[PDB]
Amino acid sequence: SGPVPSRARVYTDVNTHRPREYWDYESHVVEWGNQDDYQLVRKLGRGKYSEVFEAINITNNEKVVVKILKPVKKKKIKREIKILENLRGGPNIITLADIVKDPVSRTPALVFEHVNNTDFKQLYQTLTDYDIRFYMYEILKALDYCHSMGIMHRDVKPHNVMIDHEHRKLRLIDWGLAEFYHPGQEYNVRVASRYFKGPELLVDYQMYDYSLDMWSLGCMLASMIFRKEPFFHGHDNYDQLVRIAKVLGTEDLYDYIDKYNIELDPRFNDILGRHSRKRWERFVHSENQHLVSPEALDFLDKLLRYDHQSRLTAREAMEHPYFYTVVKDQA
Ligand SMILES: COc1ccc(OC(C)C)cc1Nc1cncc(-c2ccc(C(=O)O)cc2)n1
Repeated sequence: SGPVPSRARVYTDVNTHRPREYWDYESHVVEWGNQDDYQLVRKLGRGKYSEVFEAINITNNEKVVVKILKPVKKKKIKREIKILENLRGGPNIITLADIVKDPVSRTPALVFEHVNNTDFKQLYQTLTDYDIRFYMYEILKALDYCHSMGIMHRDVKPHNVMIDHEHRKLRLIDWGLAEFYHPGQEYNVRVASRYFKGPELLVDYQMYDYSLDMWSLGCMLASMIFRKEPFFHGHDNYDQLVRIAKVLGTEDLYDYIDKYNIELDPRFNDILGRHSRKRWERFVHSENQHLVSPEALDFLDKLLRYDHQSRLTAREAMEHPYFYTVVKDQA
């Protein structure tokens, strides 16, 4: 009767110690700027719930990015906005500069700093061992910050990392699925891209936490060092867990579901089976070898765990030997 509760190991009570206004985003009143300050230059991209454009702020002639929202519940808009305001000035977090509405179509639009983002296809082929370490460290700065500020991103994946390679500059974007961590709270598991979903989402364990982001970071790392995009290539949410089980093995999977008393979907009985835990060498080849080191594999192994309580925290990850070269060079 019932699954076993879980609390974050770190930053557990951080929102509790804050004024209510910090996390109680439904009570946030939105401060609207002037839509006539911005002229759209060109469309940059389309999304599930948004279209993005380059624009000009005509008052200062600064380049800017405008995310025009497709219709979504005002609660979810206030969440993204609140989270972005709370995180403003944090390391490698995209800056929200303004918020406007078309006066006619009443469609809201978020205005962001511009990053001169480099071709993601072109970039993720040209990356040295050192680059991966450097940018991974940069992402962890953002994740430790937002986690320490009581926020889970819940959509960490390469499309949500903007890199200006020229200036060695990284920004974590798209805070539209982000949520405030409160101990006890049961969250929606229908979040994140399939290939980056953590086991807790896949087995429908709802009392998850910041450590979700650390799984998805692990998925990113794996694809970058092994030059295999995506690393876990499931055909759907069920086969996604199987693709994970064929690598981390089923023994730790069933220990996980046992520890938390998770009612496993019966559909899984058929497809999951029995699989051994593989070693990482099975993914090392001559093409990717220059990216792979003992340090990288040790690090990766400690992100990619079924049990969310057992994964590295962002701060622990930043202290790992994989990053010694990077930490020395920063000071
Ligand atoms: C050449 O620059 C681009 C080409 C395509 C593109 O596609 C988007 C749909 C990701 C974005 C950009 N550039 C930029 C530059 N600075 C910021 C952003 C940005 C994009 C999205 C978000 C968000 O979803 O919160 C926040 C910021 N985006």
